[PDB]
This record gives sequence, C-alpha cells and structure tokens, in this order.
Amino acid sequence: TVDSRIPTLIRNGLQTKKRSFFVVVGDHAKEAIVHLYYIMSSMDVRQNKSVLWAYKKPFELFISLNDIRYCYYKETDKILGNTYGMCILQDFEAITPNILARTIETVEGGGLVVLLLKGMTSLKQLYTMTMDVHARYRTEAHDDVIARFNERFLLSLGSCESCLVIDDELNVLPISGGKGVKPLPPPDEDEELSPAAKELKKIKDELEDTQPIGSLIKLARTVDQAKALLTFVDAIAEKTLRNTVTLTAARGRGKSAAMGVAIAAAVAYGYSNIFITSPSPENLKTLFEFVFKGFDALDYKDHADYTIIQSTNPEFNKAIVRVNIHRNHRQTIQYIRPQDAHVLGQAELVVIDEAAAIPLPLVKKLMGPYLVFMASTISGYEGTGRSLSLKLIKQLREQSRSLKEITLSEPIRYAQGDNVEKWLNTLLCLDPDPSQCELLHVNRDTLFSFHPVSEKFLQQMVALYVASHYKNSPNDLQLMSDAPAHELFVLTGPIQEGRLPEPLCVIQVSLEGKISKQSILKSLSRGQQPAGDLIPWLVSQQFQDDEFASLSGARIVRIATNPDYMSMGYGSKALQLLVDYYEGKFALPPLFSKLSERRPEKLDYVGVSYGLTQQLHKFWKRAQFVPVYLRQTANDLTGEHTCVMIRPLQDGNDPSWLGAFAADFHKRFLSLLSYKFREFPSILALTIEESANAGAMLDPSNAPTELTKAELDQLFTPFDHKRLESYANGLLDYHVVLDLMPTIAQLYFTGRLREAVKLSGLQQAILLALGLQRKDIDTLATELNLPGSQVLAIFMKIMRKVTQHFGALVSG
Amino acid sequence: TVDSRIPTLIRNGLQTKKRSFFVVVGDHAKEAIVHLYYIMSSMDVRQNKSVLWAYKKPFELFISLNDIRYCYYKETDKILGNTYGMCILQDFEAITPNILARTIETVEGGGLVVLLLKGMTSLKQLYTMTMDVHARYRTEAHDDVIARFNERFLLSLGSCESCLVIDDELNVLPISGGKGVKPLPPPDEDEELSPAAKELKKIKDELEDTQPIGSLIKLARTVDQAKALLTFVDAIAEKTLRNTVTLTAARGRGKSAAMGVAIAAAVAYGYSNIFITSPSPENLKTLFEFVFKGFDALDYKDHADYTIIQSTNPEFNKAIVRVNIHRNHRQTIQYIRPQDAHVLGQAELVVIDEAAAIPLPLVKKLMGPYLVFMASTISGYEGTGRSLSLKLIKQLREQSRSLKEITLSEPIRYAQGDNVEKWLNTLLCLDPDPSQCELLHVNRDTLFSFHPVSEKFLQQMVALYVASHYKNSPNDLQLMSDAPAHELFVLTGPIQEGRLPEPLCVIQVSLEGKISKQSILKSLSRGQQPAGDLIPWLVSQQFQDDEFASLSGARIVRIATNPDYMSMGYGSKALQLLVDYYEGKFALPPLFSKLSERRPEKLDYVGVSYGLTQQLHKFWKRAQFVPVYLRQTANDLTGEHTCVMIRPLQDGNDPSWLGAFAADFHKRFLSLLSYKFREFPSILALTIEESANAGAMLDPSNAPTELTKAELDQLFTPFDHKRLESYANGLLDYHVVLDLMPTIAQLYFTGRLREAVKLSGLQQAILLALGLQRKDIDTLATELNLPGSQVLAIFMKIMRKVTQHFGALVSG
Ligand SMILES: CC(C)(COP(=O)(O)OP(=O)(O)OC[C@H]1O[C@@H](n2cnc3c(N)ncnc32)[C@H](O)[C@H]1OP(=O)(O)O)[C@H](O)C(=O)NCCC(=O)NCCSCC(=O)CSc1ccn([C@@H]2O[C@@H](CO)[C@H](O)[C@H]2O)c(=O)n1
Ligand SMILES: CC(C)(COP(=O)(O)OP(=O)(O)OC[C@H]1O[C@@H](n2cnc3c(N)ncnc32)[C@H](O)[C@H]1OP(=O)(O)O)[C@H](O)C(=O)NCCC(=O)NCCSCC(=O)CSc1ccn([C@@H]2O[C@@H](CO)[C@H](O)[C@H]2O)c(=O)n1
Repeated sequence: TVDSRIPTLIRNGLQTKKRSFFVVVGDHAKEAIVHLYYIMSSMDVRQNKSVLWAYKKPFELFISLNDIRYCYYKETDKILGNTYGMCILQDFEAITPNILARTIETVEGGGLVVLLLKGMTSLKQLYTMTMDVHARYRTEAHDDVIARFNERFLLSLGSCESCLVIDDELNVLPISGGKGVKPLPPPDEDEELSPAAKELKKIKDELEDTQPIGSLIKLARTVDQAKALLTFVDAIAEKTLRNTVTLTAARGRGKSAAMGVAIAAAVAYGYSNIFITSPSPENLKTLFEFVFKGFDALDYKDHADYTIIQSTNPEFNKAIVRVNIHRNHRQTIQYIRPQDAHVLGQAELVVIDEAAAIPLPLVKKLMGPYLVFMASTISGYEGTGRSLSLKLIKQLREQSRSLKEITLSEPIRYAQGDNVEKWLNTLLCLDPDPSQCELLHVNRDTLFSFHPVSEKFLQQMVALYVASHYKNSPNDLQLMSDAPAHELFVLTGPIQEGRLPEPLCVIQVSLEGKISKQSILKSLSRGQQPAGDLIPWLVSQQFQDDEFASLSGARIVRIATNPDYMSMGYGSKALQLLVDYYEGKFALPPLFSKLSERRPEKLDYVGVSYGLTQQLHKFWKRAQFVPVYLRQTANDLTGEHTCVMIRPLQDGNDPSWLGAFAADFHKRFLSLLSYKFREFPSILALTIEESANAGAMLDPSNAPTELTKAELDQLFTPFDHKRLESYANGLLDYHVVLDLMPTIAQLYFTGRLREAVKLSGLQQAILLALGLQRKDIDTLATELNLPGSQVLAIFMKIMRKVTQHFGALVSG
Repeated sequence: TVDSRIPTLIRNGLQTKKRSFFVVVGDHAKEAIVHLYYIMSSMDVRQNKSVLWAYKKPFELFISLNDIRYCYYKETDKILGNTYGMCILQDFEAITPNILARTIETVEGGGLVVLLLKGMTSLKQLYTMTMDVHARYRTEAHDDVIARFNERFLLSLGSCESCLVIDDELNVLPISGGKGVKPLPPPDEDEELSPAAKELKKIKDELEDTQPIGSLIKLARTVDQAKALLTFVDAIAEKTLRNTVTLTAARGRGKSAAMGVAIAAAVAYGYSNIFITSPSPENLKTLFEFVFKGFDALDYKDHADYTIIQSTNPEFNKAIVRVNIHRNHRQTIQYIRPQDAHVLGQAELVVIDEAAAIPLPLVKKLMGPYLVFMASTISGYEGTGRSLSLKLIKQLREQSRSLKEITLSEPIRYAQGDNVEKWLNTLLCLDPDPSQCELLHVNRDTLFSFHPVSEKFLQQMVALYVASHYKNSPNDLQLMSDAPAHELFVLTGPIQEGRLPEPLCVIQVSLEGKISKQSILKSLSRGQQPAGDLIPWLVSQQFQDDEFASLSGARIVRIATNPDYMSMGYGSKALQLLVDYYEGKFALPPLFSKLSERRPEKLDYVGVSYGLTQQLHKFWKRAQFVPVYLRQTANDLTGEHTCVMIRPLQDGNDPSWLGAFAADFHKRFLSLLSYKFREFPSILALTIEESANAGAMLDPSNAPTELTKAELDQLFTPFDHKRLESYANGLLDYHVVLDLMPTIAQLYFTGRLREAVKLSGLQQAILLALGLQRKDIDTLATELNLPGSQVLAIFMKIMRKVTQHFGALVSG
C-alpha cells in the first residue's frame, strides 16, 4: 500500500493546477518514481506529458511507454521555454541553484517535481556530503569546506505544504512539510469555473469578429497576457512612432509569447522594418517560436509567404536572426546586437528584449523616433535588480514621447500562488547619520540555519545584492554559503535589543593569498592555474612576480548598499570601518559578532576586481585604492573592462611592493590607451592615470626626474623644435605637428614634464586624448561637448607652454 | 536694316530646334542683344522663356518686359538642371571653360547663345588680353604669360555653321563660321512630323491604360528616355532582387529625369526602403525634382501623403536627404554617402548616381542582394573617362546576378547633332616594342593654333587624359594652354614621314622652384602662400626648410598612357626618357621637337604629387622616386591621400639634401600610422616605409646604428624582458605583451634592429600593423586573408626572434 497523503497531494495538485514536490531517498528510487507516475496518471488523462530526466553522467516497461527526455546538467540551457509533465533530478551532488531554477520552472501545474537522493542511513549526514562544485571553492590556503547550503535545503522543506519526502518503501518522514495535508472537496466542472477563465474567454469572444487581433488573441493563455496583447495591438494599430510600451514581468509569466504575438500583429498591420535587439540571439527562441505561431494563426504558408534566415556559421547555430515577409508586402524581422543602433534609421518597430540587462547608454541609443517595445524580468530567476529597472523606467519617464507600463502576474504553467514556486524562491532567495553607524560581522554558521530571524536577515541582505545585479544568479548564494574563507560584513545603525537591525550596507570579503613560492613557479611555467584565487593569481601572471602572491590579502567580492540610501555615505563608512578592523584598530553562535570581539587576520593588502565605471572608480580611489591591472577585452554582457585595485592596508609596513606594481601599470596604461582603450572617454582615462601615478608615488625610488638637454636632444631634432615653435606661434596647421604628440604626451604623463608646466584638468584630458588615445579633433570635441575650434584653441595653449619650456631649457 | 543671315540663322535654329551662336563686339552690345531678342521672339511664340545673364561684378524696356535671371560666375553651379531661352555672357576675361560648359548647355533648342566682347580695334588683339585667371598661373620664377586659349577660341568659330560674329552695327565678319548659311525650306506641321515624335507618342499611347507606367511615361520627352523608363519599370515590376540596370549617357541627355521617374515607379510599386547613394547630395536636385514630379503625376498630395526631410544644418541646405511615404505603408527615399554601405541591410532599391565617379571598392561594397540602379556620365562635361566606365562594366559583368545596360543618345533641350554643342565639344575638347619608342616634345605655340593636324593631335592627347580622370574638367585645358612654364612631352613609336605618330604616352611637366630665400622667409612667417608652386611651397612649409625651395625642379603634373596599351611598359619608358633628357644625356614652329634638338634646363630634382595607390606607388618607386610628404586628410571625392615624391635626378651632385627630407618623413611616417593612417592596409604602409627608408639611405650620415645594452636598458625594464621571454615561450597570452609592441616596432623599423633580426614581408607587415597601426588581430587577419590563429602563430615567431636577440645582447 501507499500512505494516503501521497495520492491526496497528487490529486490536490492536479485539481488546483499546482505543482507537487516529492523527494525520494534510497537505492531504488526507480520504483518510487514509477509508483508516483502511475498514481499521477491514473487520476488525470489531460496531463500525461513528457518526463524530464536530468543526470550528470515496471520501470523497464515505464521507460518504453512514456516520452522521456534526458538532459545533462550543463545542457539545461537547452530546455528553456519547454514544458514537461514531471521533472526528475538524479544527482544531488551536482544540482547547483541555477540547475534547480532552470529545471523546476519547466513543470506544468499538477505535475511532479521529483528529486532523487542516494540511500542515506540518516538525513543528518546530508549537511556534510561532497558537492561536485565544492572542488572549485577549495584552495591551497583553505582546503576544508563546511557545507551549509544542504543544511538550509533540508530545513527549507518543512516550509512547503506541497513537499513530501519519501523513502524507497514510500513512507513519509517528519521532515516533510506537507504531512498535515488534507483532501480538497471534489470539484464541479458543470457550472463552476474560475473567474480568470471566464475573463479570458470573454476578452477572446468579444474580439473574435475583428482581425487580425481576433486570430492573434486566441494564443494568449492568461488574462494579463491578453491585456498585454491588447495594449500592444492598440499601440501598433495606432501606427504612431511616438509610442513606447514596456513589459515587466517575472520569469515564466510569458513575456516572450506576448511580445512574439505582438510582433506578428505588427507584421500583419503593415510594418516593413522590424528590429529585435537582445543581448544574445539564443534568448530569441521562444519569441520567434511564438512569432511563427502567430504567422500560422494568420493563415500564412511556410516557404511561400515567409522564409526564415538562420545564422549557422557562428556559435549560435539554432538562433534565428532574420525572417522575411513577402506576402502582404516586403517585411523583415531582423535581429541586431544592442551596439548596432546605427541601423535603426528606417526602423518602424524596435523591440528590446531584456531591456533592464542592456546597459543604459545602449538603451538610450537604441531609442529613436519610432515605436519601441521593451521587456524586463524584474523578479524570479535570471531577473534584474529593482534598482536597474527603476533607473530605466525613470529615464523613460524623463525622456517621455509616450510611455506605456504593463505588468504580468499570473503564471502560465502553474496556478498563481504555487507552493513549489514559493519554496524554490526561498531556498534560492529569488525574490541615520553615517558616522553613527557601526559594522558587525555576520556569522555564517547561523545565517544559514533556517531560523526565522536568521532567514529573515538572510533574505534582507540577499535582496539588497539582487537589485545590484544586471542578471540575478542564485549560484552566488551557494558560493557565499559553502565558501571556505568567505566572510560577510554588514553595516547597521544604532539598534537596541528586541529589534533586528536594518542592513544599510553588506560587504562580502574573501581571504586570498598565502600561496607557496614553489606552487607559484610551478604555475608560472605553464598556462594552467588553480583558479582558486583571483587577485594573487592575476598579478603573479601579469607582472611575472613570484613574491606578491605569497602575501596574505582580502578580496572584496561584493559590496552593496541599500538603493534607497545610495550616495549618502554608508558604503564609504562601511569600507573605512572594515579597513580599520583589518588594520588592528579594534581590540548556536550569535548571529552578529561586533568588530571589537573577533581577532582580525594579519593582512598585508585588500583588493577588489570590478567592472570599470567612472563613479565606481571615483569611489574606490576615494577609498585609497590604486589600480594594478585593467583588462583590454571588455565584457560582452556588460561592456566594461575588469579593473583590479589593491590597497596597502597594513600600517607600519613599507608599501613599496605595491609601488612597483602601480608604476609598472601606470606607464603601461599610458600607451595602452591605443590598445582596446581608444574608446575610453578622456576624463575617465585621465582619472585612472592620476590614480595610478598616485599609487606609484608610494615608492620613493619611483619619483620622476627632471628633463635635461642631453636627453631632450635625444628625442627631438632641431627641426622638430622649429616645427613646434612655429605651431606655437599660430603659423602652422596642427596636422603637421602630430607625430610629436606621442612624445610630448609621454613626457608629460610620465612625470618628466609634470612639474615644469602646469596644466588644468581640461588641458590634461585633451593632451592625453590627442597623444596617447590618438583621437581626432571631431571625436574629442563631441566627447567634451565643445566646438571643434575651441578644442584646438585650448590645444595651442598647451603647446605654447611646452614650447616655452623647451626653449628655456635649450637656451640655458 | 540687318544682314539677311541673322534672321535666317535664327529662323533655321527655331525651325530645326537647334541652338544659334552669336558673338557681339563693341561698347553697346545691349542694342545688339535687344535687336537679336526681338528677331528671335517675332518668329516664334512657344519659345519666349527666361533670359540668363552672367557677369563677374529699347534696352530699358527690354529689361522690364522679360524674365531675366542674373547669375554670378562663381554661382553657375546654382543653375544646374534649369533651362533658359537665351544665355548671355558679359565678361570675356572671366569665362573659364567650366563656365562655358555650365552656361551653354542650359539653352533650349532654337534659342540664342550670345557672348559679349568689349569693343576691339582689331580681333587680332584678342590673343593677348589679360585673363582674370592668368594671375593664378603666374609665379615669381615665371611671370610672363602668352595667352593661347583665346587664339584657338577665335579660330574655332570658323568651324561652326551656326556661329555668327557681329559688331555694334550688326555686321557679319569674315571670321564668322556661318556666313555661308542658307534659308531652309518652310515646314508643314499639318502632316509632316519627326519620326522620333511619332515613336514617343506611340510608346506613350500604347501604355496609357496601364498604371502606374501609363502616368509615369507621360513625363519622358525622348525615345531613349521612354525606353529607359520602360526597362526600369520592367525591372521594378519584376520585383527581383537579382536585377541590376546601369544607365550610361552624356551630360544633358536626361539620366536624372529617367532615374527619378524610375524611383517614383518603384515607390508606386510597393517598395519600402529605397536608398540613393551619390558623391554629394547637391547632385540630387533634379533627380528629386523629377521624383516629386512623378509623385504629382501619381495623384499624390503634398504634406498629406508624403513629407520631405531636408538637411539644413550642414552646408548643403537645399539638398533633399529623406522623403517619407505613408500612402498605405511606410516607404522612405534616403540619401546615404557611398561609404555608408552598412545601412543597405534592408535596402530594397539602391540607386547609385554617378557610379563611375564613385571609387571601385565603394561600388563593390554598395552592391548586395537587392535591385541596383546605376548612372554614369561617360562623355560631355563633368564626365568620366572611358577607362573607369570600362572597369566598372567589366566588374559588373564578372560579378553577374543579372546586369542590364542601357544608353541615352538624343538630348532634350536641343536637337540631336546641334551645331553649338559640336563647337563647345571641340574648343573644350569634351569628347610596338617599348624599347623602340622615342620621346618628342610637343610645341605649345602650334598645338593650339587650330591647324587640322595640330587640332587632331590635340584632341588625341586630350582624349587620352579624359579617360584617366574620375571627373572631366575642361579648366585643365586652359591651364595647359596658358601656363607660363608648362611643358608637354609625348611618347611615340617609330614613325615615318606623311603619318602623324600615335601618342602612346603623354607627360605634362611643370617647371617649379628658383624662389628667393627672402620670399621664403616672408611666407614662412605667415600662413599665406603664393600658391604658384606646389612641391617647393609644400616642402618648405612642412619641413620649415628655407633652402629647398630655392632649387630648380620639375613637377610631373599629369602622366597618362593609352588605356589599350596600359601595363605594357610605355609609361616607365617615357619617364626614363624624360629623366635622361633632364640629366643632360641628349646633346610656324614644328609641332614636334625631338629631345636631341632642344637644350634641357638645369634641374636638381623632379617631383610628383598624386593620390596614393598601391599600383601608382609601385610604379613611382620603380621609377626611383622617394616620398617626402603624405597628407593625413583623405580626399573626399577620391578617398586617397596626397603623396609627394621627389627624385634627385641630377648626377654628379650630392643627393644629401633629399636624404634629410626622406629620413624626416620616414621616422615621422612610422608612428604617424596611428594618425589618420590606421586605415592603411599593412602591405601598402610597409611598402611606403621601405621606400622612405631607401630614400633616407642616400645620406650616409642617416645610416642606422646598432643596438647596445646601455640604450636597451633605458627602454625595457628587466620585468619587461621577463614578460617578453615568457611570451616567446608560449606561456603567456599575447594581450599582456602589447605596450611593448610600439617600442619593438619602432626599434625594428627605424633600423636599429633591422640588421640583427631577419623578417620576411608578411612578418614585417604584421609587425608594422600591430606596432604602429595598433590594429586588432581580427582586423589584421581579415585584411591579410589569414585565420586569426595563424596571425598570432606567425606573430609569436617574430617575438621568438626579438627575444633571442635581446637575450644574446644582455648576456654578452
Ligand atoms: C557604490 C556603492 C559602494 C555604494 O555607494 P555609496 O553608498 O558608498 O556612496 P558614497 O557616499 O559612499 O560615495 C559616493 C561615491 O559613490 C559612487 N556611487 C554613488 N552612487 C553609485 C552607484 N549607484 N553605483 C556606483 N557608484 C556609485 C559615486 O561615484 C560617488 O558619489 P559622489 O558623486 O562623489 O557623491 C555600491 O557598490 C553600489 O552602489 N552598488 C553596488 C555596485 C556593486 O555591486 N559593487 C561595487 C564594486 S564590487 C563589484 C565586484 O566586486 C563583483 S565581483 C567580479 C565580477 C566579475 N569579474 C570578471 O567578469 C567575469 C567575466 O565572466 C569574470 O567572473 C571576471 O573576469 C570579476 O573579476 N569580479
Ligand atoms: C600608371 C601609368 C603611368 C601608366 O602605367 P604604365 O604604362 O607605365 O605601366 P608600366 O609597365 O610602365 O609599369 C607597371 C606598373 O604600372 C602600374 N600600373 C599599371 N596599370 C596601372 C593603372 N591602370 N593605374 C595606375 N598604375 C598602374 C602598376 O603598379 C605596375 O604594373 P605591374 O603589376 O608591376 O606590372 C599611367 O599613369 C596610368 O595608367 N593612368 C593615369 C594615372 C594618372 O593620371 N597619373 C599618374 C600619377 S600623376 C597624378 C597627378 O599628378 C595629378 S595632379 C594633382 C591632383 C590633385 N592634387 C591634390 O588634390 C586636390 C584636392 O582638391 C588638390 O588639387 C591637391 O591638393 C594634387 O596635389 N596634384
């Protein structure tokens, strides 16, 4: 027999269209899965869909009778947009939170999400079991790893009413969170129906006579989807290039289907050029599938009324890039990259998928005098933080021609308020005067113990980081929980007993370094790297230095503040407090440990690796950080170059080891502006150069030397001096004296000419651009918001200062 | 009374629809013009159009009764595409051939082209009268100018049967070429009609029922125009993106009108994106006027069915750049520059106006998988040489999807075979073993004497230069004729008496130099230049040298060979013969003077200024020329940088004055590749650098020195050497060692490392690109037609040679 609660839970899930969670432990989980599929199928006939099975690397009749799809863990990106009647996970040791989010959301309501666990003598051994991902966290310095993610995972089950844990013998355990489940009253489909189903069929039958909306509204499955289609069509039918409709919805709500049917409606309404801009064409799979579904519903014929152009040469073979329409009239659905805004001159409809994840300048450039459709995932898996969506909406409101804001709430595959969706959104967390504040260290042994106060505080800090993330990734939660040396610091205001403090700033610090010199030389003779550390293993490779990585240091993995309290001084105060704590200025575990009650580790430096940005760089420089490295190949999804800043926090020790690194980086950066850096704005490059020089000034031996006649004559021939003097007098065109620009720029920005001649910020920026970035006058004028004549007018005054110094130098 | 031949000629012109030429001499030409307008108007009533009057800076009733348009000589570009019933030219001293061509072609058949000459005691004083343009030819070295253009102008009249020369008293002179004119028999318009007029009305009434061709064929005025419209519409109605129709016709035949009505037909046929690519939007004035005429004939309404977008911010205010159509669907007529081929992704119809004048790579890029319309002016004023049109047609035939070739012959404003058009196409000339050949000097005193043999030979050489010219300019004829020091050299094969030799190569040499040092210093202290000379006044400004321009030199203004005999060795042989002639190797004027019968001038150098091109540079370098200067701003109409090459022809004299210039240019060019030169192909830049180094080797003191440890340690720190050695071993990514690339490239290409390490052509080109041009691996791989991996694979082998040399240098 079987426990009554298993068929009861399955029946409740089938009737209420909600998912059911089952966890099987033992060595013969196949029998349990077969018996759970038989029970699920015996009560309902309209849900017998395919079964998804995921592994890293009776029953015999069961496999040969039902459609079973096998998917690898690394191939879970291939099942995006599908829908399966029951999902199976085989290897616990491999399910990262990314895998769980990707593989659970693709189950229709009433199905079963079955997770198989290996036979265990006591569930109490789950908290210490070898993750296949733990191998990446461990390092030579820190080898042991205490698994805390599994601890919270097992405890989270008790908070889900649809989650049942069963054994090989099909017996419920007390850990199960749905042992108190009760049968629901039988339904009556003769007259009783959900109000949503009545509303949808009403909004469908009302517009059935009209075309093409009548035939393109029979594809929507939710009321919110129908309303989204209605407003999209009422903006398309308006045929006004002064309209802009944005669609923000959680993952799985059906943004792609609504936008695809809207694109089909735009095609049917007589639109010639339609452009879809997305970060990657592989995201445009379900969208184009629903565009094709709308075309089919519009009585179009394949290969006779439309041809599909698919890009096979690059990596994304399956990606659709172009669709041609030649039935009503020549129409094209072209996919362009977000950086290709130069092709939107004749754009009639530009649809920006995942507009939140697109960098803000790219979104600003993609908008024009046409009709713009926008999509954003503001919650759920792969979502965007609330801060970025708020910034985008604020920009749209400030610029607006006309902006329309619609939202989807009701999911498609499962009923609203699904229990399993609630649990997987809790386990993966997928949804005062600055001087008065104090910093506390958050203990990770209790923060992941699923205590109600601990869980509430964990959700608080997690949500803070969520907003500060162009794309949400729940793997960072596992990295934070199971890392061997990651420390979490939070900044709270003055708080009294009985009230949980409100986190205004959260700092995650990772301990790095203490790598043996033998390992350094072993790695430096090859290209392979342990990849455990970042700042040491990167400097030791870039500078070919075998002494830096043997130090002890801290990497600030993530520092985020409350978006409502940003730019008020909380982040800088938290950073200063952390630095002072690491400088030895402070002399059931409790969740919060004050900084004055734990002994800091002896650290020689603190470092950070982050995407370059003028505001971020200004903040880090104000925090006494100096650059050591700057990547040349910009990040494809972000558009920013990785920059590494290191601070010599330890006092009473010579900060000369960092002086050499800063000086080496400073001079390299000077002429690296012609290599993958030509695109940098002049002001940003000037600030980075100034910061690198300030860092290089730590070493007294790196102080610049004066310029003498003996070395000057080795650089400029007397005819070059004559040309410079002629230009300074205004008797020569600036194009003639232009190969001397690299030499003068290098002389000034390496310190030889810095003391002799005084240049302001604008003159320094123009000199840097024209000398090291090799920019034109037009580009420099546009970047600096100055007329072309004024750039040269202030450029001659730079020459009238260098020429005078050179003349006074040669004469005396 | 009036001479009978004046009303007779006017009546013949009115009846035959041919223009009439009248030249008036005296101080009261107003009376003659009034009496010629009265006579013209008294016989015909359907031609009383506006009168065009051109000046540099009875009759009273005449001005206030007829529409008179006044146009300045510098503003004659503003009357392109118009049509006037009678043209008047007031100032002889200002009518350049460009003005004559621009102002004569805008007269309808049967009108009068009246040229006013100041009262002259004897027409014999015309050959010596002060041109307002002569001031530009004269120079300090050569001041006197003998006017030969006026000489041929006066004699050319006798070859025109419709040209009458009259005085203030209206008396015909023997110089008149139409004194033997006789009255034509009166016509009969009741039944007799021209076959062309019957053919046109037949091809119109046949398609009257059909639309939109029926309403868009009533705008054509010639049979050839109607056929061009028919084939354009039959290619548009075909709606095939595998069609390409080119239209080659002389100036004034009506290419613009046919193409405009074709664009209107394409709009009416349901084309969404239509792009018109032209060298300048001001040429797209009559084309868009006829597009608008076709729209009006298609019953479109202004400001309700189409809106016109005109670019007012730039210089071309009147230029139309965009036309929007919203009749049933959004259609657009966008003007793009020829270098904007990246916007033709959705192009449904790309119409290339003046395709011959567009550089060949730009035309190759503008063509795609759509319908392409092409226009070319292969004859007449502002035309293109036959060689360029032949190259374009050959490229089209070799690439062809489908190519259609149509031609227009019959002009619009005047009858075919017009007499005045014949004369203005003669006055302005607007239409063997290599070792066995010999070079002859063509005397300019008899070449412009209008002798039949002299005129035939002048037309021969002129036609040779015409083909070698992206845009024909008849001002070069006046410059050749009236220049004070221009010498013409021609290359002919073995020829016997009684037969005029066939010119296989024509060389035009201009004598330059001998500028006083006082004038050099006077000009060098300002920006103003006499502009008489080019090579001296350019080197003396770029190099700030006060001794070069005082030499004596020759500038090869134009060297062209027969396009049928190109790349066979005639040009190089002619150049070598000219150089030997100037090196003193040869020890009713006759038209041809052998090189052994005239004393060459003592010349120190021979130079040439030309648009840079790999083939042209290779030819000049083979001719022992070395560069001295290279412009940064490429020519807008051509896309090529001006390069100046100077050869030290004189033997027995030290060529060290040029060694300094070549070395200064060579070292500057090295790092100037990052300034307006980044776009140069690697091979071309390498060849230019090699040629500049070969030129700099003339001075023994410019020989490169070895590389020593003392100077090497001043460039690379030991950590830089460690990084280079690590990269050479393949243990480091190539991105790390990239700021050392400028230093290594400069060391190798300035000669210090040239002897120590041996590099092939490909390695040298890659090193030059990556070091001095700062190109990426992808761009270099695409330019060199090699995979990206192979570029780096051969790039590491460059480093494995430099690193070994550096190690052997530091060790010992
Ligand atoms: C700025 C805050 C501190 C709070 O700012 P705060 O409260 O403190 O304001 P405050 O008064 O104190 O100072 C006033 C000053 O702040 C400035 N400011 C003001 N407002 C803002 C603002 N909104 N934003 C920014 N600055 C602002 C302003 O410039 C100035 O304002 P003023 O104009 O002077 O007044 C806080 O970070 C925040 O906002 N937002 C969170 C940003 C965040 O998340 N991390 C921050 C840096 S960490 C990134 C990592 O470390 C990630 S790991 C990683 C990832 C990938 N990769 C590579 O890429 C991968 C490729 O596959 C691969 O893995 C690897 O290769 C890698 O290596 N490592
Ligand atoms: C090449 C020929 C000698 C006959 O060639 P040739 O018969 O001799 O052939 P050959 O056997 O002897 O040698 C075999 C070698 O010839 C090569 N090759 C073979 N075939 C061709 C080919 N088709 N084309 C080219 N090379 C070819 C090949 O690379 C190789 O062939 P291989 O592959 O080695 O066998 C002849 O020129 C010709 O073709 N066509 C006429 C080109 C022409 O007209 N001038 C030539 C240079 S002058 C330009 C001025 O001087 C104009 S003034 C001015 C204008 C503006 N500006 C500035 O711009 C303005 C801005 O407003 C402003 O005014 C000012 O700032 C200024 O400063 N000055």
